[PDB]
Amino acid sequence: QIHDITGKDCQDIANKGAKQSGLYFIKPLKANQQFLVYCEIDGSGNGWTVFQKRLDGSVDFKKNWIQYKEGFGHLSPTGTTEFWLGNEKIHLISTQSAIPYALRVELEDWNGRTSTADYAMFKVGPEADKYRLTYAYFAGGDAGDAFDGFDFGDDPSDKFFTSHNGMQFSTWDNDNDKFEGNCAEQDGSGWWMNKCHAGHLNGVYYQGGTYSKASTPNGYDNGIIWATWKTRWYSMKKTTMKIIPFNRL
Ligand SMILES: [Ca+2]
Repeated sequence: QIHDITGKDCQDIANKGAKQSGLYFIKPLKANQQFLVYCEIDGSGNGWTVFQKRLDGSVDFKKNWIQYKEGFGHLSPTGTTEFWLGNEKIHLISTQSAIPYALRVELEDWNGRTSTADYAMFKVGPEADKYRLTYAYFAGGDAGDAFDGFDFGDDPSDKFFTSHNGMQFSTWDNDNDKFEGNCAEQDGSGWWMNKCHAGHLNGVYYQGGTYSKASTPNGYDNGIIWATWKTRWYSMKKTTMKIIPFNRL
């Protein structure tokens, strides 16, 4: 169920001997209390700390500010459950000791195809700054750089409106996006919204992947999308968001 070795993150845990993916307790520099996390440990001593997992539609991601801050969903020793670790926890881990962390987004098709996109020096700011997302540069991966924005063809400024670097976090009850409307409320989720998104992993779980403007009453493209890999009308089967010290790349 829960393992004995502890550390500041899952890589520290892997450095002390652990070799099994599962549940562990970690306690980041500024964390006043230790908390449970799911570590993904491979055969090379890499220990990834997982903060988001989607895989079957068992959890509703339309949650409020406090819920996204504190975390929701279920942690499993087998890693077969959906959850959002919580913004406060993501902030403590990603910023401890100025350690440079890499973010890996892992996506899976309804056809079995898996792809990734890595971001170097990933950080999530404090609540005072609405848990802002920042990264140095896109490090590569076959899923493409959706965080850089995308020209959907709706408006000439599409790319400027869909990039995510520097965006604050938004929920339906705490709008901090760059839109006249409320992106989080119209989509029904919590995310680093601009106006509104090119990459959005906290969307509605559409069975089968393919969906359309007809699926929803207003025709919003509110699924689990990553524009640089699949069409905005294609919703992912599984997603994983995880972090590890940059030197482990
Ligand atoms: Ca707004």
